[PDB]
Amino acid sequence: LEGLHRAEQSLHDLQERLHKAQEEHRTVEVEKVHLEKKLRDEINLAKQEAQRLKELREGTENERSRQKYAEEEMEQVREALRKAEKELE
Amino acid sequence: LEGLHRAEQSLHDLQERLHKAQEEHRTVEVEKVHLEKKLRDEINLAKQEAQRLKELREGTENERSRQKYAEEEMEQVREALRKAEKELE
Repeated sequence: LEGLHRAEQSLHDLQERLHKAQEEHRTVEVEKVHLEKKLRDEINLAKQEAQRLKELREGTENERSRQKYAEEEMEQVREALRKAEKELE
Repeated sequence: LEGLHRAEQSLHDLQERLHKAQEEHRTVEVEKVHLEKKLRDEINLAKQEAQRLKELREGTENERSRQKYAEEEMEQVREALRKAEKELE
């Protein structure tokens, strides 16, 4: 009698705990799962975008420099072509 | 790069947690689920046994009182046959 009543309170107890944990692994443990994805996707998106930025900055740099060198040659062309024409008064 | 490395720990830390929960869920929540059931079983088994003990002690008690009223009646017979026979001596 006395022995029972007591243990019962520990059952209706235990039973609510297991039900809160069943409330958590479906409300709490889901905000954390949605979030983990958001975070992981944002991070990977950024890592990949910095690899773009970088690779792009590099590409136009090459192009600039190629164009510069072509221009320094067109300078030489200009001067020498003018010396030719001039010499033929 | 600075602000990334930072949140990367954040994503690693949140990832460890989310892995515990899916393990405690599947090994500790499930251990408390066994125990709730056995506690519930034992509690119920004891209630039915108490009722069954009550039902039987009661049965015994009329099977006993009915048969004590009989022994008294048979006693009266014993005495009435005694006097009848005695008076035809």
